[PDB]
Amino acid sequence: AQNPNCNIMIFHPTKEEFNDFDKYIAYMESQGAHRAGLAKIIPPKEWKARETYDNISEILIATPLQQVASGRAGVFTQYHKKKKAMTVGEYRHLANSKKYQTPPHQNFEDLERKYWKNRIYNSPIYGADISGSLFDENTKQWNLGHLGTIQDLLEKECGVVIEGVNTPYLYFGMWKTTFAWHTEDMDLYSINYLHLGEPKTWYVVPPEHGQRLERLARELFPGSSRGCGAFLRHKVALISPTVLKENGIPFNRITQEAGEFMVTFPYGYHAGFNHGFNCAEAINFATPRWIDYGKMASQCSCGEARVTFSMDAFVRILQPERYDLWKRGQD
Ligand SMILES: O=C(O)CNC(=O)C(=O)O
Ligand SMILES: [Mg+2]
Ligand code: NI
Ligand SMILES: [Zn+2]
Repeated sequence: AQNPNCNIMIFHPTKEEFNDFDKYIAYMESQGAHRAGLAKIIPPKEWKARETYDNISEILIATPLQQVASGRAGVFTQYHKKKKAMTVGEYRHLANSKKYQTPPHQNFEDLERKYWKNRIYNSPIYGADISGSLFDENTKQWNLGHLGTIQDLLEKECGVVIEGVNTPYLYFGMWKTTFAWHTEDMDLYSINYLHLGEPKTWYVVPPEHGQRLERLARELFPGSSRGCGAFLRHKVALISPTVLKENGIPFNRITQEAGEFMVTFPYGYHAGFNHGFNCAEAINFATPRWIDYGKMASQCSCGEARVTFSMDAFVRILQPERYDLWKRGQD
């Protein structure tokens, strides 16, 4: 068995190897990458996502989200308070202000210590989930707006034609902006490209150990657990590495820098934070190996998780028993 310790693997494809996206994902899995739940891909040195970022300041962040924490430093939830619209140029200037900027630090480790000590005492503003792309249309390799769609994968593997579309999303971050512990919708893959700015630190639990994280989360968030049988779908709960280690939960960590891709694999729980002003682009995707994970994915039916149009068909075809109840939550 390849990668039996479930370590995060780092790949350096050549420009030739960067042509065929599906084939490269399958290669990484042949080497055991998926067992970690997360992999890093460093693009060949010849590749670029676009020529420059000099002209992005006029993108609108229609609903910036203030991430307000409750709890203790290592075990907390966050709620998202909606703020007034602002441009990316306005948001960048806010990120760089004395109130929001990255503090002085020695290295990524010192920054990580400061994040876990102090996150709860501040409310950073995150421009998340903005439909759009920063890849140039002429970028032919690993262009996250030109991937094969999940609907087409389901049709190729299973023969059924379904409605829905699959487009990328932009994320504008600042110091302390946080992504809570989650797997993807329908336990899909994700791919995330850090276009510019400061790093993003990731934490991940191997897919084979995901249920250990869920059991800890039920213990740590006991009212949320009674409210919903899949409350991590709400994407609000944080648990620190120190708390995971105290409770014996297997995990790994890695920091993504600008110019690098990360892939999350089906049922790979992940969480993390941004170091400073940055912009990432991410999209969900599927492979043949995903189908069985999609059939078994948990679902929020309490109504809180409220998701995309295209998830309807996935539930309807892969999980017809749950359909009915899941759609009562969505309506
Ligand atoms: O970058 C972020 O805030 C969150 N991204 C992801 O969870 C992802 O790419 O799967
Ligand atoms: Mg612009
Ligand atoms: Ni994710
Ligand atoms: Zn729920």
